[PDB]
Parts: sequence; structure tokens; C-alpha cells
Amino acid sequence: KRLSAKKGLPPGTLVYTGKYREDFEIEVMNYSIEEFREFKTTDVESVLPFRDSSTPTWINITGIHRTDVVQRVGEFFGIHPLVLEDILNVHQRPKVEFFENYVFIVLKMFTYDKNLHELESEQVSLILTKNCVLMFQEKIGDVFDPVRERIRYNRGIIRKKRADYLLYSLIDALVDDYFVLLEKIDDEIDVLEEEVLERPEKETVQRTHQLKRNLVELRKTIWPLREVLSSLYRDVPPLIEKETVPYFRDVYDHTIQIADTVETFRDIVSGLLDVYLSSVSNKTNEVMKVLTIIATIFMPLTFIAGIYGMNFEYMPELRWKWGYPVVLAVMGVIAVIMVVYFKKKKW
Amino acid sequence: KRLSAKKGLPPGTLVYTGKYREDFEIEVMNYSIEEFREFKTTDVESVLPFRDSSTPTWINITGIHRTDVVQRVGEFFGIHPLVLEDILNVHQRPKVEFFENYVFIVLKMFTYDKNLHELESEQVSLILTKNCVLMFQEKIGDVFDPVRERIRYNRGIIRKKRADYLLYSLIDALVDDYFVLLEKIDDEIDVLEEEVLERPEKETVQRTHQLKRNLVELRKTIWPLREVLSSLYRDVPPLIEKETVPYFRDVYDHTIQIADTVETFRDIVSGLLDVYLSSVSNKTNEVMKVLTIIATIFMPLTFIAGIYGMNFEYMPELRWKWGYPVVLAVMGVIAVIMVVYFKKKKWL
Amino acid sequence: LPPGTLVYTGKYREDFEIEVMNYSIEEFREFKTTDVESVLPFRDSSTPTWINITGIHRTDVVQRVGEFFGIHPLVLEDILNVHQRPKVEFFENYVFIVLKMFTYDKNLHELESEQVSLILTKNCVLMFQEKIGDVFDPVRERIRYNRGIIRKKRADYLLYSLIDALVDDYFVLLEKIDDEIDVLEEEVLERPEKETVQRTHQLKRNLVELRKTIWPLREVLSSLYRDVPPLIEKETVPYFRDVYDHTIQIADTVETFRDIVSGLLDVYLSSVSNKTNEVMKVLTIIATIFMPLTFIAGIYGMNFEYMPELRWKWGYPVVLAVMGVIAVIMVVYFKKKKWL
Amino acid sequence: LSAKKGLPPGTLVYTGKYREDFEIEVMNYSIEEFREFKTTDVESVLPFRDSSTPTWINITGIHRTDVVQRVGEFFGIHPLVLEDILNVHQRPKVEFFENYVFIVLKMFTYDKNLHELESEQVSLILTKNCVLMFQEKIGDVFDPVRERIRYNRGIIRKKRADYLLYSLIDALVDDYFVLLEKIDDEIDVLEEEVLERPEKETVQRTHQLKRNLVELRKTIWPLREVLSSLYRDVPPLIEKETVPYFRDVYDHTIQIADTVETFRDIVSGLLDVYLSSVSNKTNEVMKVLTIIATIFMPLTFIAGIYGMNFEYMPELRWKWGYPVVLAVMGVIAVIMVVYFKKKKWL
Amino acid sequence: SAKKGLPPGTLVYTGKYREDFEIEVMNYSIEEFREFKTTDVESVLPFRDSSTPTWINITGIHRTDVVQRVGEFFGIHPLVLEDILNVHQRPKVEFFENYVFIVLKMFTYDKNLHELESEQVSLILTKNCVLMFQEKIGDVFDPVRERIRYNRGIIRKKRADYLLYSLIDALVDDYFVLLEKIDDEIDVLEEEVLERPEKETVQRTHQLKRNLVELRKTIWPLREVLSSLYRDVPPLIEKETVPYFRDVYDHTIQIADTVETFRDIVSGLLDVYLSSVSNKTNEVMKVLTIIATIFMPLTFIAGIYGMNFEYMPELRWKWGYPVVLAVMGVIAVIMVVYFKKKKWL
Ligand SMILES: [Mg+2]
Ligand SMILES: [Mg+2]
Ligand SMILES: [Mg+2]
Ligand SMILES: [Mg+2]
Ligand SMILES: [Mg+2]
Ligand SMILES: [Mg+2]
Repeated sequence: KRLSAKKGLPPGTLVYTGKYREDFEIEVMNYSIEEFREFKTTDVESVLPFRDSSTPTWINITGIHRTDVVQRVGEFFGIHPLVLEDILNVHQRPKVEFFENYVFIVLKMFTYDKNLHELESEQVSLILTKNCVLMFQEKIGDVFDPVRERIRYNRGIIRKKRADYLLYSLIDALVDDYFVLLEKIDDEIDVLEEEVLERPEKETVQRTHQLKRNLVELRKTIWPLREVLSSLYRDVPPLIEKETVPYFRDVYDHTIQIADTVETFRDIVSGLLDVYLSSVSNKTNEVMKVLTIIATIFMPLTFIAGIYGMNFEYMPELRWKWGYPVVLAVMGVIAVIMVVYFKKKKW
Repeated sequence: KRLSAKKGLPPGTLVYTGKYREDFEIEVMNYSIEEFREFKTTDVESVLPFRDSSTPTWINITGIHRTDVVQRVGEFFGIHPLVLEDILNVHQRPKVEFFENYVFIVLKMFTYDKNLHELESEQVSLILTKNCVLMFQEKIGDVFDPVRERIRYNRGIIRKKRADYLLYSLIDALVDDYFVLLEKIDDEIDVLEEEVLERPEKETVQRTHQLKRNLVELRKTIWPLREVLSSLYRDVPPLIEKETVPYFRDVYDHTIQIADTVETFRDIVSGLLDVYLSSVSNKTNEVMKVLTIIATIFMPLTFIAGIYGMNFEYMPELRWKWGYPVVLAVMGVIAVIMVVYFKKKKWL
Repeated sequence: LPPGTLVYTGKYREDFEIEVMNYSIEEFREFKTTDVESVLPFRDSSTPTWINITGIHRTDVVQRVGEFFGIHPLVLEDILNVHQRPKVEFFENYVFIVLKMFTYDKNLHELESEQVSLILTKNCVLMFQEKIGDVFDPVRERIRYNRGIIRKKRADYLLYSLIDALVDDYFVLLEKIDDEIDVLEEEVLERPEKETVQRTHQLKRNLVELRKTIWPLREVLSSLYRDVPPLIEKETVPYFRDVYDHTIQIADTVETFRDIVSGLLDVYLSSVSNKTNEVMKVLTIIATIFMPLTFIAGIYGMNFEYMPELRWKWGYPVVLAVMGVIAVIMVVYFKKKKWL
Repeated sequence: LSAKKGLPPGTLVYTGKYREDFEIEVMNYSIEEFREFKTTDVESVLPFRDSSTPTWINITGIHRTDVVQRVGEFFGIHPLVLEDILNVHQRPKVEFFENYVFIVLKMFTYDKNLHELESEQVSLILTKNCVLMFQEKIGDVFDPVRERIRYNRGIIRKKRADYLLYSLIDALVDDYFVLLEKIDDEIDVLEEEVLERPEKETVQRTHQLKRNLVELRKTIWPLREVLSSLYRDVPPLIEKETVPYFRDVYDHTIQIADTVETFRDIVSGLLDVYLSSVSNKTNEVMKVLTIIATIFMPLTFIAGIYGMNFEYMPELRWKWGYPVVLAVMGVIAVIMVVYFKKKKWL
Repeated sequence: SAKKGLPPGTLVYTGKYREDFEIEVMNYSIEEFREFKTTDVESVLPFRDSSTPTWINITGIHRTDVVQRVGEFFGIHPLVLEDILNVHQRPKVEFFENYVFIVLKMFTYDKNLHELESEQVSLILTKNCVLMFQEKIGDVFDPVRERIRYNRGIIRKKRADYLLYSLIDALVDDYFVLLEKIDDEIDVLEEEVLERPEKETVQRTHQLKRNLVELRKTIWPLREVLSSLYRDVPPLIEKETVPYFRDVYDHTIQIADTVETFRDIVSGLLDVYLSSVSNKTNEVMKVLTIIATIFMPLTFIAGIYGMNFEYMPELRWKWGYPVVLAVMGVIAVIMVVYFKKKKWL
């Protein structure tokens, strides 16, 4: 559930909010211009000595559900208790804030499942401190595999650079996965559009509503993305070096594009709703045309079949040619008049 | 009633605007690192000597309809009459004012009844004087109760800091109450969207309008809340210690999140109204399809029934070789043609 | 169209009076006199004095007053330019303010705006009004009976009191607008009719005009509070803040009302559409349980030479044994989707 | 209208539809002097470039491009700027050079016939102490500025050509305000029409203005840019003391944008109110249909059933069958119209 | 897209235009010009070291061999070649110390079938040559070719950076043409929705919404690219050419605002459609209600005067048959007068 409430606990408390409390691993990669070393341990105690390592280090504490390790890394790295609560509070808007000793950033990673329409969000909270980058996640597996491979095989300029470029690389991988997610959302948009244009029913409206809810969730998560990246570029904290400052513009620009795309998607969804409305109105019109064309034809027609079919005794219209087929010509000509009327009106 | 009737009065006058005039209680907790003292009383002159106590003190004055007590406190602790009238002006938007002696902050704490759809509010006014926090409410029933627990249980870090951290703790309790209220409203929105898409009714639009109006009122109350926390965060007077500023930043971020949630809720309900319109249009269209089918299959056949049967003489009928059943057969054939045409059109 | 001409733009030219009350701690002296000469000495009164020039249709009185008190001719033109927005200007010796008094009338959903001009002189306050009828009665009542602290404090507090009375009247107008909005909500939910939609649009226009008038008002009070010219004493800056705060509240309220009205019309649409749905069901459940039965009644009405009408149970009732039953069947159909 | 192809940027071809008129006028004003000229030749206006005092030189009827070319090469103006001057269907924009500032804006003419709007390019070039202004047709909205120069009102004479450009832009903004007043009159008329007498063609009008409003945005929103650059950049050609005046004009442009946006919102509301009124009116028509069908269809039911051929009718000649039929008619009809009164349909 | 999981160094032609291949070279100096078309790379290579400006247009990049050859000879990075061959991407601008890499998309829009088709054109500005790559045969750079051939304008006097400017100017001019075409389409759909609302109107307005989405998605990167071009002032671009790039940037801003206004207009088109269809449903309602009012009571009257039981005012009660016809006519006249008062048809 949304479960926005922690129910008034003291701010210094560290309590986990998410339901992802199965797997806990720590993956550490210390990479220098010439030396790379990686190790995966569940004991944070062997990871904590790398706080003061001169070479850049990427530490990954998967499964923040174990609050003991988060409290311990906060105790060493000088992380504020509020920042640690923000680590654990996975229902926290993405935000960036700069301290005298570290830069603390909160992002969301979105995943989309095919054959269904549901966004699943995983909070990734990362702190750049003393040429090291701590990452805090709640599920094994993430979107930073390209960064891992690049660090492993000396690809790109990441190896020649410090922890600021590691910050940039991680945020860049996350924004790239947002582009992948928006591609999936665009595919869903196209499917729903062809569905509404080709066959509208009573379930396409709930499909459109679910897609619109997904889009508003995306907006609520992505505008804080823009704020975060703008703050990362606009004004340079001492932790971030100028050499890597232009690189942030890249991801910042990317975020802007994402917003635009998401905004556009929103518009499309509204139009989809609109077109459905149009459909039913037009569909309504068609139906009534039939209900009119029959009526205007047969409601008067039966009239004659009534007005010349009463129980009147010795009525004058009796005799004539014969009495029965003389009126049928009138019936046919008035029906043809109605048919021509609705043909020239194109109904 | 929710009507602004402080007009026709001098600005220094103090008149209570709201409706809760039932209970009047004074709760005092003077807490320190070592020991704390609690004091429930109904005489203000007992709580006056707490102004100059060095240890931080918290004075909850509920039921501010007792204007005499508020005037006495304003005279003693040294609060301007405008601030007192704003305390007693229930329809005062949340705000913050940094005076030289104190800081005065008006917030609104809400109550949502799930069974009904009306959302109620009351005003909480906090005055911080570098040694004490005077907070005024309208009635008993609070959200600050967990805060009291900390004071009574030495829990957390509240008992180690000054009165500015107490202001923090109360404001954070209010923001947590707001988060609870948004959870309740989100549940209401889920129920409303389920009813809109599933079973449109006449009362559905009324409930949707009530929810939209409640969300608009909530937004009107929350944007001043964000402004207040921005004021408490970005630039601080000497009243708030530098140690308390990051905590106020936390509360500012919380209020930002709440405002974003309210905006998303407003967009969702605005979409929901049009979704309901489309659904009722579609149901109306299906009813019209039923009507059109029945009309096309029974009115022309009524015209055949009218052709046969008048007052007349000498049409091709001569018992027409028992032609009545074949007349019915032709009638049924026409009906079958109509129904298969509509099945091809997929109207059935 | 001279750049500095003094022409009464407004249309209220039916009444004229002058009300001067020189008030202080010791004593208040109040009078009303059509002659403008009696106004002139109070220019140089040390104690605060309030001069209300009701009716600006006579440009002679407005001119004479401005020329003797030192008001620039262009400021006098702005006074006589009724069709104007709320404004604030600061000079060396006087502060010029233009605000609007709003009147809301029932049974005719319109706003009547009367431009009021306030000039602060550090020794007196000059008020120019379009016509008899002002929202400042609490202020003059306060001055008369020594209520509040208005008598003790100087003309700055007098200007604050007048602007506060204006803002309180704006609150009254907003309360009336809220009552109208509640009535419109009830009407659109229950009795849409036709005049409701035009009243909704008229109230939308009223709120547009109110916002267009109030946002300059909040700018004026922001100017009066954020920067304090030597005319306004420092001791009176907090009081202006209150008015400013009130104005902010007012603006918020207007926006809220706007939002509500923005929904109302849409809600109306939904409501009336739902009404149509019922009119569908009533027409359908009555055009499908009778017309097939009208057909059944017409089947055996075919007067033929041969007919199987000769059958068991004599004539008539034998049809109904199915006929009415068919109607019952129809009900079941509706009962399986709640079309009733 | 944007087809300008097969032409290098240096080509100077006029785009608009006005070619009848051509005049050139000069106002050479100082803090004591004033000179007014009005001719149709470039030789008279040419030597005014080197005048120390501010010189406002206006060219109406820019269709004859050779005068624009002559003032282009004589004043050291890029041929691109000359083409932009002749390019009528070009958005308003301000460009700063090391010598001159070229700002292009639009003047709007609105008259009540057909509820249509027209635009005219006006292009200013501030060069040292000269203002080259170009416009397509005779007549403009700088008559207040002309009177201010002629009769030495205000502080325009005391200042440089920077304040002259300020006054020109402020006059354009004031004309935009008059435009917005006329537009508001038009939406008031349309509101009265839709609220009082909705018609089939009203939608056209209800959308016509809407389209026009969007068009105004396509011109008004660029102005928000061009005045912003007139104070944010504040290049040395524009004096430092002139910036607050451009701040005031920028605020006026923001005000224009707010007014045009709320006008568009009112027009959208007019579309919504028309749709609501049409829905209510068709609802009323179906109400008439529903009462007639409901109260006359069971009447046809009883008429068919008691007037239907049977071998042995139980009624036959039982009693006064015709009064009985009329009585049951009346009973059910009054019952069902009371039902309709309860539903308030009739 | 077509490529998935490939390492970021592979040269694949993602596009679907493989019909035609040709290479045209136009080498122009302020003195003379020389143009020739072929399908070989050997006669294209020598122009790299020629000081005089040259324009080498590779029409048809389905041949990865030729693109690789010219890229590796002209000092173009394999990544840039991959970007050239990668069709489905945003317009890009990249600055290298010896060449400037630009990716733009030129559109073609046909009135008969309302579907705009994109073609990625890629420009590489070296110190003395402009290397252009196109997807298929056909472009809008014909005016630039004419200027080169007939010395029109100042293109021949200037350097190759002015040629890059001229090509981008031609592309934005084609954008203006296509904006005009869609403006005409929007006007046609405005009329059709306003007075002749049908299903095809809704299908076409959704198609226009999608097409305008694609247009803005491709034009905002165009604005960013030209902004970079005239503000970054790279050493490849001369300072004398920057005003031309600024002019093209103004053109692109105008295109962007026009596209946004078109989007707003088309968005309002759907509301206008709902209003018009509601009006049409209202007038059909009117027709049905008029017919019902003027015939259903008359059928009832005929039924109740056609009852088969005996007791009835029959046998010409003062000519009863014209009496009932007169009563029916009076009822019909009352109904039609009431509806004329109601202003119905
Ligand atoms: Mg907390
Ligand atoms: Mg937090
Ligand atoms: Mg008979
Ligand atoms: Mg007051
Ligand atoms: Mg019969
Ligand atoms: Mg050109």
C-alpha cells in the first residue's frame, strides 16, 4: 500500500518502510587508474575500512531492511540520523542535499511488467562522501550493470576519474533506465491508441485510467528528478569537482527531455479519453439515426394503417378503386419521400 | 459557521471565531535533561511563572474561547495584540512571523471522517520565546500526544535540546497528521474511482464534487504550510538554533511531498469526473441500443399488422389459402433480417 | 485627451458631501459641510484629521482640495479616473492609494465597484469617494466613541484603519460569493434547469473581475509593508502586515472559488447527462414492455376471412395468458441489469 | 506564407501585402531644438546618421526595398537584418550587435467586422544616436510619441535615443492594451450571444476567437522574451539608467500575457457552456418525447387489446364500454402525469 | 529498434530505405565549380586535402561499406559512423577538434495519406569539406545546389562552414513548407469538424495529434542543435558565419512556437467536435420528437375510434368521420404551433 505514515516516531529512529526484506548483500568495487578490486560480502565490518581509501570506491548495501548496517555506516561516515531515516524511508521523494562532508541524493528506479500495467518503484539512496560513493537499495539487481562492466573492463573515462564521475555514472545509468521505461510506456500508449481507434469498449476506459495513473505517478517522481539534477548542476558544492560539472548537464538535459516526453504522454492519454468520448457521442448519433429513420418512416405509416382501419360504419373512403391498394401507393410515395429526405440529409 | 465576522472591531480586540467552546484545559510540561514535571490545571495564573524557567517548557492551552486567558498570556509573555487576535481568528491562513522576542506560527490540523465526506479543521498557534513554547488549540483531541510520550519517557533526543526542538517536534507531529490525512483521502479516491468506472450512479457525481472541494480546501491550507516551513528553513532568527535547521529542512521536504501528493490527487479527480461522464454516456448509449433494436424489430412489424386489418373490400385475400400463418412467417422473416443485420453491426 | 486633464471618468454624479473629523486624544471635532473652505484649515492641523470628499463628480472641489493640500495635478487626475486599477505611489510629502469598494447584490449577480482614493499627508488623510455610501462606518464609529487605539495614534494608523475596513468589506464580499457558490453547487447537483448554467458563467466572470482587482491590491499592500516610507511610522508597520496578510488570504480564497467554479460547469454537464440516462430508462422500459405487447394486440386484429381465432377458452383471455406474461419477462430483463 | 525558398539570406524581398504607400519622416530633437521632416527620398534622411542628438527616422511603406537596402549599407547593417526587416511573417525578436540593436515587433489592427485581426511588422534599429524604424503601411500608434517630441512633454527630450526606443516599445505595449480591451469587448459579445441565443453557427464564433487568442499568444509570448533581453542583457548601447523603464514595460508585457491567457480560458469556458446548454436542451426535448410516449403508448395498448378481433368477447355489449375506456384512459393518464409532476418532468 | 545488445561500435543501417545509392560531389571555389555523380569512393577521397570548399553527398547509406570508407578516410570516428547509420535517434550536435557532427531529420508529408515520413540527414563539417549522408534519393538541398552552380548569393565566396549553414537553412525552409502543409490540413479539418462531423474526422484529428507530437519531438532537438551551433562558436565555424546560424535559430524558434500553437488548435478541435455532434444529436432528437408528437396521438385516436366493440358514437353523428378528422387536425395544429413557439423544426 501507499503507507505514507510512520506514525510519529522520533526523527533519529531508523525503521524500514518497504516490503522488500528478503535479500541483503554488500558489493564493493574499489577502482583506481591501474587497480580494480571487487568483493561481495554480507559483513559490513570488512567494508567499513574503505571509508578513508584514497582511491575511489563504490559500496552497495543491497537490502536496507537490515537497519543495523545502515546505522553502522552512518556512524562511521558521519551520516546524519535524518539522512539515515531518509535512507530507510523508501516512500521519500527524490531529493538532493549537500552537507559539509557529503552529498546525499535519493532517487527512484521504476520497473514495468509486460502482460500487466503496474509500475513498481525501488528507492535507491546514494551518498557521495570522501571520494567514496555509498549506495542503498532494497532489491538485488539494479540498473547500474553497465557502470559495473565499464569499471570492470577499463571502458570509458570513469577509471581515470574520481568519485564525482562515479556519482555521474550512477545517475546516468538510472536516467537511461528511465528512457527505457518511457519507451515501454510509449509502446503501451501505441497499443491503447490503436485499441481505442479500432475497437472501443467498456474496458478500454479502465485501461486508459490505469495508464493515466501510471503517468501521474511518473510525473510525481520525475519532477523531483529535474529539481535534483538542476541543484546538482546549478551551484557547485566543494565535494563535486568542476571537471565533472558539465557531465551533469547531460543527465540534467536528459531529465528535461524525460519530463517533456512524460508531459506529452499525459496529453496523449487525455486525447485518448477524449477520442473515446467522441466515439460514444458519434456512436450515439448513429444509433438515434436508425431510431429516427424507422420512426419517421413507420410511425406516420402505421398512422394511415390506423386512420384508414377504424371501425367506422359506411365510411366514405370505402369503395374507390378497391379500397385496399389505393392507399398503398400513398404509403409507398410517403415512405420514398422520407427515404429521399434522409438520403439528402445523409442519415 | 465558516464565516469571517471579525469586522467592525478594533484590531486590538480579541474575539473567538470558531465553534468549539466546550473544554478549557492547561497542560504544562517543563522538561530537562535530568527530570521533568507535568501540570494539568485550569487556572492560568499557575502557568504564568513558567515564562522564566530556564529548562524548556511546553504549555498547551486548549479551548481559546476563554479569551481572558489568552489576553493575560499576551500581556505577560509580551505578545502583540495583533498576534493574539490572529490566534483567536480561526479563519486565519497558516503563517509565520519572526518577532524579536518570539516566533509566532499558525498551522491547521485536520480531521477526516471516513463514514462521512466532510473534512474539518482546527487552528493550532505556536509561540516560541527561546525558553518556552505556548501552543493554543480550540478543543481537546490532538496529534501531539506521541510527542508528550517522548517527554514522559525520555525517548529520542527531544529532552536534550532546547524549546526550538520542541517547536520542531510539534510541527513534525502536525505534518505526520497531514500524511495520515492524505492516506485517508487516497483510500477515498481509490473507492471513488472504483465506483466511477464500475457502477456509475446519481450520488457518484455528488461525492466526486465533495472530494474535489475537500482537496481544493486542503491545497489552500497546505501551500501556506509549505511557505511557512520554507520560512522556518531558509532564513532563521536567533530563536532557532543552528542544530535545529536540518530538522526544519526535513519537515519542509515533508510538506513539499504532501503538496505534490495533493496536486496529484487533484489531477486524478479531475480526470475521474470526465471518466464518469464517458461511462454514463456509454451506459446511455447501450440503453439507446436496446431501444433502437426493439423499435426496429417491433414497429415495422406493427406496420405489417396495420396493413392487414382495416375496413375495406376485395383485396387479394380470399382466406388466401390460409395465408395468415404465411403472413406471420413473412413478419418473422423481416424480424430475422433486422436482427441478423444488427448482429452483423454488433449492436446485440 | 490632454495628458493631465481633470475629467470625471466615472458615472456616479448624483450626490456630493464632505465629512471632516479632526480627532485626537483630547477631543474629536466632526462635521459635514458642502463648502470646501471649511476643509482648508485642517490641512495644517497638527493632530490627525480625516477628510472624506464624498462625490468626485464636481472636479472643482477635488481640484481645490488637491491644490491647497499640495496634491499633484496628475494625482488629481488619477483620483478622477474612476476606471483604474488599485495603485500605490509614494511622494515626498504624501502617499497616494487607489482601492476599490465592492458591492454584491442578490437577485442580480453583478459586482458594483466604487473607486476610493486615499492620500496620506503625515498630518491628515484625504479620502475621495464616488458616491454616498462607504464601508468605513466602523472606523468613524471607533473615532467617535474613543474605541480601540485609533484616537491615540497618528494619521498612519488612520490610513491603516481605512484600508483594514476595505479589506474586511472584501471578506464580506467573499463570504457572499461563497454563499452563492454553495447555492450553485446545490442547484447543479439537484435542479440543473437552464438559468443555473448562465449563473455559473456569471459567477465565473465575477471571480475573474475580483481576481483582477485583488491582485493589484495585494501588490499595493506588499508595497506598503515591505518598504516603509517616512510618511508611515515604523510603529504602525506590523498593523499593515495584518492587512497584507488578510489580503493574501483573500487572494487565496478567490483562487479557491475560481477552482470550484471551474469544476461546477463540468459537474453540471455530468449531472444533466445522468438525468438523460434516467429519461432513457423510463423511455426504454416503457417502450419495450408495451410496443411488443401493442404488436401482440395487433396480431389478432387482422380481420381475415380465415383466422384460427376460433379456439379454446372462447376469445379474448387466451391471448393475455402469454401477453401480460411477456411484460413480466421484460421486467426480469431489466432486473438483471438494474435498468429500473 | 513562410515559403521564401530559392533565396540566399542576403536577398531583400518584401513579404507582406501592403505596397501602395511610401513616406519617410525625421524627428531630430535635442534638449532645446526640434526638427521635423517628411519626404519620400533617401538623400534627405541620409546625413542624419552623424547627428549627435537623438534622431527618430521612420520609413512607412517598406515594400520599395531599395530604401531599406540604402539605409542598410549606409548604416553598416547586416543584410540578414534587412531581410528580417522585410520578412513580415517573422516572430518578434531582439538582436544585439557591437554597433546596433535590432528589435522587430508587431502592431495589431482590430475592427469589429468579421471578428478578424490583422498584424503589421514594425522594426526598430537603435544605432548610436539614431532609431531606424520600418513599417509596412501608413499610420501607427506612436502618435503619442510624436506629440511628445513635438511639444516637449515628459522627459523624452532630455534623454538619449535609448529612451526613444523605450518610448516606442511602451507605445507598442499600450497599443496591445487597446487591442486587449477590444478583444474583451468581443468575448463579452460572444458570451451574451451564447448565453442568451445559442445557435448552430455559434460554435464557429466560439472557436473563432479561440483560434485568434492562440495567434495572439504566438505574438505576445515572444514579446515577453524581447523585453526581458532588453533589461537582462542590458548591452552598452542601452544605457544603464534606462533599465528600470524596460523593467516596467516587461511587467506590462507579463500583464498582457496574463490577460490574454485568461481570455483564452474564458473562451474555453464559453465552449463548455455551449456544450452544457446543448446537452440540457436535448434533455428537455427527450423529456417531451418521454412524457408523450409514456402517456400515449399504453393508451395504444388498451386501444389495440379491446379493439382486437375475438370470436367471443367477454365484453361484447356488457356495459357502456366507450365511457369505461375513456374513464380508464383518464385515470391512468392523470396518475402518470402526477408521477411526472413528482419527477418534475412536465 | 533493429539493434539490441550490440556493442557500441557496430555499424548497422537501422533504416529501411535501401532502394537507391549514389554519390554527388560539388567542389566550388569563388572562381569556378565542378560537380559529378558516381558510385565509387576512389574519386571521392582526393577532396579531403583540397583547400577549396567541397560538398560530398552520399545519397543512400544502406551501403555500410561506402560510409565506413569515407569515414575512415576523412578521420571520422567509428562511433560517429554508427550514429550516422543509426537512424532512430534525436537530432544531435557534437563538436570534435577537427569536424562538427550534426544529425537532423527532414520530413515528407503527403496530403492523400496523412502520415509524415522522416529521413535522417547527417552533416560532417571538416576544415574544408561538408560530408552529407542521406537515407534515400530525394532532398530539399536543391536550392543550395543551384546557388553553387549559378553563383547566386554569396555561397561561393565564403568557406565550407557557410555551406553547412546553407544546408541547415534549406532544411529549416523545408520545415516551413511542411508547417504550411499541416496548417492547410488543420484548416481543412477545422472546417470538416465544424460543419460535417463524422468518424473519419475523429480518426484524422487523432492522426494530426500524433503527427504534431512527432514534429515537436523532432523540432525541440533542432532548436537545441542550432542554439549550440551559434552560441558555442566552435573553431570550425568562423565568426563571420555565426549571425547566419543565429538567424536559423530564430527560424527554428518560430517553427517551434507554430507547432505548439497547432497542437493547441488541434486539442480544441476535439471539444468543438463534441459540441457539434451534441448539436447534431439534438436536431435528430428534434426530428424524432416532432414525428412522435404529431403521429403517436393520432395512432392512438385511430385505435380508440377503431375499437371492435359496439357502443360508440358511430353512423355519422353529424358526419362523425370528418368530425374525427377535424379533431385530429386541430390536435396536430396545436402541437405544431406549440413547437413553432418552442422554435423547433
Ligand atoms: Mg519523523
Ligand atoms: Mg525525512
Ligand atoms: Mg375493425
Ligand atoms: Mg481587524
Ligand atoms: Mg382492429
Ligand atoms: Mg532564408
